[PDB]
Amino acid sequence: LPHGHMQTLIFLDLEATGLPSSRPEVTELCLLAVHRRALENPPPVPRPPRVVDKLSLCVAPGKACSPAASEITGLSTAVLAAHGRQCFDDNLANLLLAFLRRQPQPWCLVAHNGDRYDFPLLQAELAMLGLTSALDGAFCVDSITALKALERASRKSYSLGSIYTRLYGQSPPDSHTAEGDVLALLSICQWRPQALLRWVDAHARPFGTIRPMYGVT
Amino acid sequence: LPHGHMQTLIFLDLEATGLPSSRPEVTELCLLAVHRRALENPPPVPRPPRVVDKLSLCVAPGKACSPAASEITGLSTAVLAAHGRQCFDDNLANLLLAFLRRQPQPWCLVAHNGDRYDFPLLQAELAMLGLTSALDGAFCVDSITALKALERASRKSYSLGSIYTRLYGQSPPDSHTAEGDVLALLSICQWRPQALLRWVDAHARPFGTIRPMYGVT
Repeated sequence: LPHGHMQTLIFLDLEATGLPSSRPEVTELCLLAVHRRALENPPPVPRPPRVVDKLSLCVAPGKACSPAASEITGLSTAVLAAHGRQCFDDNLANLLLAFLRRQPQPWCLVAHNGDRYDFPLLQAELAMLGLTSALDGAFCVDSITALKALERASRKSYSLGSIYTRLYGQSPPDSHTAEGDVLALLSICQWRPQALLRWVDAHARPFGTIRPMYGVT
Repeated sequence: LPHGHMQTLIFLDLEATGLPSSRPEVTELCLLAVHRRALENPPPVPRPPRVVDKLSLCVAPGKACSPAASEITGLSTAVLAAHGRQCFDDNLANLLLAFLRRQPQPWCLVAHNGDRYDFPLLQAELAMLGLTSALDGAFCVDSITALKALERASRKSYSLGSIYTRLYGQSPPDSHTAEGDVLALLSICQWRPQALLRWVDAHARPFGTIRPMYGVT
């Protein structure tokens, strides 16, 4: 194991104003911290663990949401401003780090398509604030890569809804809201928990090696 | 209005090791921040607003949970320790304040039986850390007093489950978990949202006037 056994899996999802090439900005985020103990034990959807830490926040972006983004997430810059949401700032970064500091280390962020979207976007927002190494103590894995390895070890789509529906026979409840996507990802990761933990431990990647989607590197 | 219109209602619930006379310690907490805009519009349960901030955390108490507490909340000091939960510390207090700083002011904490339990207990945990004025910028109301005034304005129990069942014809889903109790309280406060906001604005009480359940005053 490159960095030992991960103690806490922090399932993560970011919603934003658009796609990577549009220089997107976070509109919503959810972090759900689950200790390794909770993952050490047609079918029914597994129940979430009793002991979990959860953080869900809406963020006012510095730009307009694309029509597709508002259609998908139900959020817009006007709606976020009507609720007095604040931009991505130092206080938000301090909040995220304080949330992670509640969790036993090593931390491992888990996000669906995180290597291409969630992780670079989070690094980009931190880079704009000059907090380039704020979350360097954490590790991260992409659950798309994880679930591909698990299912193939025993063509399919490996989107969040495709895997969820393929395993449990129904679509996840609250699709394309940060918390709903995190809870659906947790349910899928509870399918084969021990096999997931083995894969996460072997593929845990330092968050500092994640290049930001934009901004200084 | 004593302190103007409240901008953000932060629904709050604390779970602990026991009753006030036992010097209880927090085992779980949930904060759900809802801007006033979201409350400005047999019956079905109202849907929660799209734009909400949520924080749910489990806390390792410095003592054992009473059998009744573990029976009710599903938590115990051993279970919390098995998941590596940390005690109520400076980092947790910084986290709570950073969460509130995401919300437009004035802040108004809302808790069922908060005047007798949730508010004094939170003040007690902060007082043990010497952070006696950490949340002094916030206001607070007890939703038991609020819902009594609303229903009487048009003998009943005014417990969370009694009001919820009386209004919506069923019991709340996740009873006696911090997040479940907060979501049930939100649904009840959405019954007559405009009347609730009028009552909250007139009865908003500075959190600094809340005496701690124990510790230095």
